[PDB]
Amino acid sequence: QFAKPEDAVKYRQSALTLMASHFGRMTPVVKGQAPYDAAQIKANVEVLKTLSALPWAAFGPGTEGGDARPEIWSDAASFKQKQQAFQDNIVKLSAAADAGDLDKLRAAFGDVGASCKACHDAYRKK
Amino acid sequence: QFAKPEDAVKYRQSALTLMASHFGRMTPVVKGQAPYDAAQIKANVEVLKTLSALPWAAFGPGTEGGDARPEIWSDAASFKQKQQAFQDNIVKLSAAADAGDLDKLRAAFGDVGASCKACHDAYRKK
Ligand code: HEC
Ligand code: HEC
Repeated sequence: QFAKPEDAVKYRQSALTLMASHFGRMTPVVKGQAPYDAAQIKANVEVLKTLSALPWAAFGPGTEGGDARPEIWSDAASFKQKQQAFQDNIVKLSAAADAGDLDKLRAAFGDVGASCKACHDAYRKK
Repeated sequence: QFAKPEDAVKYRQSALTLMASHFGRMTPVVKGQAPYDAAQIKANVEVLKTLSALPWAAFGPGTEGGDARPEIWSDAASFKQKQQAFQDNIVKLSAAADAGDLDKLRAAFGDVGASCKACHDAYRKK
């Protein structure tokens, strides 16, 4: 759905802005600095789940640009792995939010953060 | 969830990038230039429905900036109307996509476009 490589870049940086907001806005709740309302978090995590599947389809062949390292494309199986791993971690977050269990949520949340960071360390330009 | 006014602006332009892509990518299908696969459109419209509720929460008080006219805030009831109208039009698109009826989809799609444009004409800076 992208007329030019720039349009895919702009889409994926857009989608990652939204995902980072929907994940990071929960930080105060995971830390106990903000109140935990199960319904409110369940809802926000559903939003995050839909957003978390969107960036990956905007690294199609020929969308080099942005801060994406070229190795996303020369090692596509490994990049595919990292994103499936991250998406599985979002499943576990969903399950914790759907269970309304804050301890489970905080552990899920740390696993999700580690997997964001694992991918950036291999595939996002310093 | 926004530390500064700029963060809300950046979030809402992000969310509208995504919504414009998920709506506009259907244009060739509504026109008959691309094939109509009901399941594929049903899915994309679900994505669009979640995305279409996201921008509105990022025009909270104090997030002036971007190409948002100040009248979004001095006339908040009317702006609220326009967005509820637009979101209702996305419900009708959903219903057409869920029914797998292309004629209904094309009509829904035109109604959705008109309501995007109606709001821009009143509240988006030329
Ligand atoms: C690969 C499997 C990744 C996973 C998992 C996550 N991110 Fe990511 N991120 C990735 C790339 C290749 C890039 C660069 C994209 C480009 O073309 O520039 C990024 C970028 C970001 C950014 C900055 C983007 C911008 O606005 O230009 C942010 C804020 C970001 N990523 C956040 C983020 C979060 C919160 C994640 C888990 C919840 C996450 N990323 C996972 C690759 C990957
Ligand atoms: C108000 C009720 C709106 C509705 C309905 C739609 N849009 Fe919108 N749009 C609105 C505003 C106030 C703004 C400016 C936001 C800012 O702070 O700059 C916009 C902007 C856009 C943009 C350009 C954004 C950018 O990347 O900076 C686009 C591409 C856009 N809007 C598309 C769009 C579509 C496709 C809509 C219906 C599907 C739609 N908008 C509805 C206000 C409103």
